[PDB]
Amino acid sequence: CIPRGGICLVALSGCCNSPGCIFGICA
Repeated sequence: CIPRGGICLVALSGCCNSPGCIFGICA
């Protein structure tokens, strides 16, 4: 669980809510 702009596709796989996950930021 993390907010928007906290990496989710570059290192992580998922966040807290509405996370598109891009390169270098979660959503």
